[PDB]
Amino acid sequence: QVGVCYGMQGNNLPPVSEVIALYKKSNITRMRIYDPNQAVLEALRGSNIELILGVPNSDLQSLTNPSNAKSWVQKNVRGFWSSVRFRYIAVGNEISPVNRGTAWLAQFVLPAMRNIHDAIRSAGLQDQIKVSTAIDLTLVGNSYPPSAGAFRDDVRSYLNPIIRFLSSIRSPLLANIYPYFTYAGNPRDISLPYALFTSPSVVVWDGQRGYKNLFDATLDALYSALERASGGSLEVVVSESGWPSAGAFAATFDNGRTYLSNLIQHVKRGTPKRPKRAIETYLFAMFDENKKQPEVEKHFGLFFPNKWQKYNLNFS
Ligand SMILES: *[C@@H]1O[C@H](CO)[C@@H](O)[C@H](O[C@@H]2O[C@@H](C)[C@@H](O)[C@@H](O)[C@@H]2O)[C@H]1NC(C)=O
Repeated sequence: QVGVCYGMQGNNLPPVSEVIALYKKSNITRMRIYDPNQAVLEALRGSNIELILGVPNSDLQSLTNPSNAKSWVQKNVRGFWSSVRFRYIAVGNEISPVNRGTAWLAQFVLPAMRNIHDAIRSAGLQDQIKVSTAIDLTLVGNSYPPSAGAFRDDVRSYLNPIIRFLSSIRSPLLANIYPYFTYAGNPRDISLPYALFTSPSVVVWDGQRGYKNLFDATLDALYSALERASGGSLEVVVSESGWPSAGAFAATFDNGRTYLSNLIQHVKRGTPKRPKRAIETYLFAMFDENKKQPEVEKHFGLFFPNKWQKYNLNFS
């Protein structure tokens, strides 16, 4: 089953308690949060909703201290494990050692991951709670054709031991993946149906592999890059994917409804490189978030604030 990201950065959202109810009501069995919000954590008790618990980028430095990590795991994980189904801990989100926004944080990521995993393991929860980190694909330097997928050379020192770490504890890699932003940036070379899963014929030939949609192309490029960096047995969890209903080029209700309905159907199976297994996917995001910048970042909601679905999606 597909999951949905619960961002809370709006001034008009239902109270936490109602959002959980609305998850249960809609039969959404997986949730991703971006910080260990106590109210949300308390509201998920007995919910049977599988959780991605996020470590905020702002707390990464602090958690490179083992004792600090131990207490974080105690307060935000062990304090709720009776009643909250932790599935992954996302230590950091979209960190890159070469992007201006997060470069000064790259140092902190693996140590935080190690301390958190150690604490989790000390509590004996390591076969239940998988420690990982959530990337964006700015780290992928080349992705066309997908078989040529490779990480940017200037991030290998960062990525290599993290890949290695994930292998030793059998964690997946978490990836935020948005065919929308790719398309919006280059509508000249990328066709809308390709981005929307509506292409009847193959669009890209990669030897014996036919790519019908941008998502498959993009994911498989990631897999190829992992393979070149000795992470060829890692599973990828798609930890965000969404299409905005307004606010910018190609951000439309119709595009939105198509992408998300087709995505939900697509991920029951895999990609041309890994065709069998379902792709675990977290849709971004539950509600529009009117406090975010820029404009387009206010329209990824699946639901209006009156709790009515934009698109009438079946999550079962
Ligand atoms: C919520 O989603 C899951 C899939 O992730 C469905 O299996 C649920 O259906 C219920 O559980 C299955 C095992 C079967 O018993 C079916 O009869 C149930 O409806 C789904 N829940 C609902 C209420 O649709």
